[PDB]
Formats: sequence, structure tokens, C-alpha cells
Amino acid sequence: IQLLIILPLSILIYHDFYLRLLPADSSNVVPLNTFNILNGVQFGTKFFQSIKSIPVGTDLPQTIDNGLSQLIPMRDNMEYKLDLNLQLYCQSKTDHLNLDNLLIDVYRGSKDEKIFHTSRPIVCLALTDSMSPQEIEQLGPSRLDVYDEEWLNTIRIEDKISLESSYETISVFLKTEIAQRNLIIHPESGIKFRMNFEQGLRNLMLRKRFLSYIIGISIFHCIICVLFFI
Amino acid sequence: IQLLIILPLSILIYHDFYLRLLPADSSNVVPLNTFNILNGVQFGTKFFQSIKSIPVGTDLPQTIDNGLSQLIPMRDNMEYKLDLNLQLYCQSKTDHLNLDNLLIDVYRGSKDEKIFHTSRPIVCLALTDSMSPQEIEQLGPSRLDVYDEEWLNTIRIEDKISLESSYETISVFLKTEIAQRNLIIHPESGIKFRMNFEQGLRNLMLRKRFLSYIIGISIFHCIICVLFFI
Amino acid sequence: IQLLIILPLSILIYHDFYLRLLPADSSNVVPLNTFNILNGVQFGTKFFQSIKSIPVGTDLPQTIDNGLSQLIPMRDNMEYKLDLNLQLYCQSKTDHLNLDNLLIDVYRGSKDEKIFHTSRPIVCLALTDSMSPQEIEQLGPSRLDVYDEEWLNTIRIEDKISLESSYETISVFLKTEIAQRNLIIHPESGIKFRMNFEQGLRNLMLRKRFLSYIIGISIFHCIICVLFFI
Repeated sequence: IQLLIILPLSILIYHDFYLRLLPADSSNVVPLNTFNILNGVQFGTKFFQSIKSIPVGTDLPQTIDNGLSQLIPMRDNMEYKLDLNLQLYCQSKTDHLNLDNLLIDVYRGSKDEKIFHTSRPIVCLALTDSMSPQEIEQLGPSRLDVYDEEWLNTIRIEDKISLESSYETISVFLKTEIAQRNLIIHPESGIKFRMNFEQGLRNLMLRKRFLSYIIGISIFHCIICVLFFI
Repeated sequence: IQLLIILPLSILIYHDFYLRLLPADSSNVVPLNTFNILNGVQFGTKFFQSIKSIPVGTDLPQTIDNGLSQLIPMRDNMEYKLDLNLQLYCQSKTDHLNLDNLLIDVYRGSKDEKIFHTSRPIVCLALTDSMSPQEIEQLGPSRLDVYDEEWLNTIRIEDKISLESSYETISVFLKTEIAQRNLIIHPESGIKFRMNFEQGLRNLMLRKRFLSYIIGISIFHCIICVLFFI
Repeated sequence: IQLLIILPLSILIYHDFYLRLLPADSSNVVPLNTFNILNGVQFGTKFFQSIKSIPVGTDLPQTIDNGLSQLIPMRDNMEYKLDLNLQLYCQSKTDHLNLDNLLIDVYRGSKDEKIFHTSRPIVCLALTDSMSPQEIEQLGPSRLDVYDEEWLNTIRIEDKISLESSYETISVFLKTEIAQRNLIIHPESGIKFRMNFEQGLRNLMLRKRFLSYIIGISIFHCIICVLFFI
């Protein structure tokens, strides 16, 4: 097994190539905890946060995942793509309708213009719902693990929202169209701001960072093996 | 089996290296029993405790796990990272909503400034919940073992709260946003205060003490074997 | 099988060594039956017993396990560590909340100063709880065996309470913070008073008497075998 000592020399150079081609400041994950929350009844919940624009050569800071309201940093003359990663629990307070429709509306700063709308059917927990002991044995003994693997509504929206730093505010509206529910947003829910590169492949690599490392470390094995043949 | 008598000589030297590089006073676990408890209805429960600052060369004492209110000792000119280890049982008194959201708020001593906020979905015990005999056979015969492995809500927050000894008081707020519940905090719940070292690897070793010993005693086997080859 | 006749000569000498190094009067188990019981509603149940101090060379008596109120004998100028072994059944009289929190408070004789506080989550029997025939087959046919293996709340607190013989009275408070329950204390529940030796290893051997015999009789096998080699 001589492949174990040479694979670090491949992963290090691939990591250096990835950071050279995709800088670390090209993507920013902004959790919804860092937004401002406005709860209503005719619009659901509102996730609005102002945008701060910094000039070139200013070392774009990252968003601290501390749950505090922070301005979203974006490069001034740059166009960003938004990846909405939303995980939430729906809990029926009334009418116990087990399946509902979640309305997702994205606005930007003549008051606010809507730039994205979508619907996602979501399963909602009812008081009559019970958890069988078969699910405990298979889906992990922990009740929270069973709820996460069974009732957690995961909503991913990538490469569909375009935002410019010239706009001052961005708002996200979440509403259920059938009945009022208790929406528990998972703390890992957030919006990832990606720089939209014109090379095409870089945008795909940003969206698939985990898959990109696997493909890169599997495709450098031919470079590793070609020096063996010579 | 000649490896059994030489492994103590490796674990002893690795322990000496660990204590030389990470002193025993670099981390302090302060259980929530040693805080002051203030129970409300508009903020939940409050875990506040004053800070005592001692000068250099004063032999930082540890926190006695006796459940008595003790001041938190921190070095004067040192910045500490807080690891919140929180285990608790949620028990529904009313409305028997099986899943709730726990709000964790951390303050510090112009009255109090919030330095951390987060949410954690938690499972709550209801009166209709029953424990199947299948869970008794698999998750240990003891009822408390089944509750610990099934209903205990474990919340770990590491490397996200930064505290300075210049501040006098630190507060921790726990609240459920949906309904009022009976929160039974596990006696092992507490906050671990770690010194933030600038070397980077030392901070990682403090956070992963159990894993660090395993890696160290597995990586010294090459030093053990190299003297065999010579 | 010649090891069967020589192992008594090893266990006898190890027992003699244990009694020479740890005298028989170095530990005293005082069951809670021998305390005085005061039942309240704002403090739960109170386990208070006065201390008798005898001078040196007085042959410290043991506590008779007869359920009668007896003074606790401790050496005059000696510091004792308390090991609280508490087994109890919780039975819900009202509100049938299946899980509760037990508050343990230890005082000593300006009226009484608290020296230890802790909480232990305990499972409580409800009237709706039923015992499946599967548990009868596996956890012993006897109903009391199933309750002991399933519902008995075992609370062990060792090496956390320090008491001096200069104090006259020691009190133990047991209370459930959620609801009033019927606490049935197991007759074997009690407090073990250990002498705190400065050698460190003796304190560990007192706390692990059963494990200490096993380790000692397994470590004297090398002394047994070394005379075979010579």
C-alpha cells in the first residue's frame, strides 16, 4: 500500500489549485439567524437584511454564525447568485392538515420588486401523529434523529435568484397558504451568496464543492500514475 | 505480544507532552449548577454568574462541581472561547406539542450586550407518549436509560462564543418560543471556558481531548518502531 | 490445575495487606434508616442526624443496620468524604408526569450552611404504566425484580461532599421540583463516610473495594509465578 503516502501530495496541490481558481471570498453563507425577523399573519414571516457594499481591495469579511443581525457584505461591481438552503419543521396548531404548501417570496430594494417566487409542499406534524417503535429501531434511538430524518422539510433552491450589490435590502417571505402553522426554521438554514463567474465551470465547482474535491482527487490519480510509467 | 509493556512508556511521554503544551489550567468546565438561576415567563430561565479576574502567577483555581454558586475564574489579559454543553429534558405541561424550538441567548456585562443567539429544535415529552417493550429490550431495561438515549436533548455549541475577562457578568437565557414547558437541565450541563491560543493546533487539541490522545498514542508508534529498525 | 491450591495463599496475604494499609474503621456506611426523618411540603423530606466525635484510641464503632436513629461516629481530628448511595422509587400521585427532577441538598451545622447541591432526573411510576409480559420473561418473573431493574432510580454521588467532625449535625434534603410524588427510599440507601487519606491511592482503593480485590489478586499472580522461574 504505497498509495497512502502520495495521496496527501495530491490533495494538497488540488486544494491549492482550488483556492487559486476559486478564492475563499467567492462564496458567503448567510444564515437566516443573522437576518431581521418580522412576523405577520397576512405575509407569514419576513427575513429582511440590508446590504453593505465595500470597494475593491477591501478583504470581504465572512458572516459570523452568531445569530446576530449583520449586514450582508457583497463586492460593489459584482453580480451574485443566491442558493437558498431552508430546513424547517411544520407543526399544525389547528385543523391538523398533514400536508401544506409553503410560499417562498424573495424581494429586493417603487418600494420592493419581487425577483423570485416558488411553492414547496411541506409535511406538517399533527397532534394525532405517533412515532412507532419500528422507526426508533431503524431511524436511530433518538427522537430528534427520527424527526430530522422523517419530518424535516428540506428546501434547496440554487442558481435561480440573481442579486446585484446596487440594491440595498433583500427580503425573504415564508408563508403557508392553507392554514397557519408553527414553522421552526432549522438553525443551519441560510442563503449562500456566490460570485457568478463567466467561465461556467467555476460556477459549477462552487455549487458542488464536496463533489468537486472527490472528482479532482480522483482525476489527479492519472497524473500520479504517469510519473510511474516514465 | 511485546507491545503491551512499551505502550505505557509512550502514553506517559505523550501525557507529559500534552501537559507541557496545554497546561491543566487552560480549560475550565463550569456547570450550570454553579450559576445563579432566575426563572421568568417572558424570558424563560436565566443562567447568570459574575466573573472574577485574578492576575498572572495566581494559580487559576478550578470550578468545584458542588452545585453552589461560584464566581468564574478567568485570567485577566486573556480571551476565552466558550463551549456550551447543554443536555435537557423537555416535558409538555400544556398543549402537548411534541416538538418545540429552544432559544439560547448569551449576554455579557448600556446594561447587557448580546453576543450569541441560536435556536435548537427539541423534542418534548407528552402525557400520551408511551414506551414500548421493544425499546426496553434494546435501549436497556432501565427506564431512565431509554429516556436518556431517546428523549434527552443534547445541545453542543463550540467555538462560537468569545468572552473577555474585562466583562463582569455573563448570562445565558433558555426559552421555548412555542409553549411553556418543564425544562429539566441535566446536571452535567455546563460551559467550558477555553484559552484561545494563537497556534491554532492547540485550540483544536483542547476541543478534542479524547480524540487527541488516541491520535497521539497512534502516531508515536512510528517513533516506537524506528528504534527497532536501528 | 495446580493454581487452585495456591490462590488461597495469595488472597489471604492480599487481604492482610489491604487491612494493614486500609484499616476496617476507615469507612462507615450509615443507612438513611438510621437518620431522623422530617417530612415537609416546601422542602420535601429531611434526613438529619447528629454527629458524635470520639477521641483517638477509642475504637470507632460501626453503624448498626437496624433502622434505629444512631449518632454518626467520626474521628475527632479527621476529614471525611461522603459517598451518597441513594436508590428510590418515584410514584406519581397526581399529574402523572413520567419524568421528574430530584433535588439533593446537603447541609451541616448562622444556622445551617449548604455544602452540596445537585439535581438528578428520575423516572416516576404512573397509574397508566403497564408491565408487558415480554418484560416478565426477560427481566425475571418476579414483578419486584422487573421494577428494580426498570423503575429503580439509582443515584450515586462519590468524592464530592467533604465533612469535618467539628460540625454537630448533617442534613440531607430530597425534593422533586415539578410535582409532589411518593418517594420510596430503598432500605439499602445510605451515606458512606470515608477517611480522606493523603496518599491518593488509598482513597481510590476505598472507593473501589470490589475492583481493588480483583486487581490485587490478578497482580499477585506475577509474584506467584516468579518463584516458579527460580
